[PDB]
Order: sequence, then structure tokens, then C-alpha cells
Amino acid sequence: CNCSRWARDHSRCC
Repeated sequence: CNCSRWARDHSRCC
């Protein structure tokens, strides 16, 4: 997932 540091979106799948 887009588990980047600035994960603003709902895709916080980390």
C-alpha cells in the first residue's frame, strides 16, 4: 500500500 510517511488518504494500509 502507499505506506509512505505522509499517508494522508484513507489507504493507510500500513
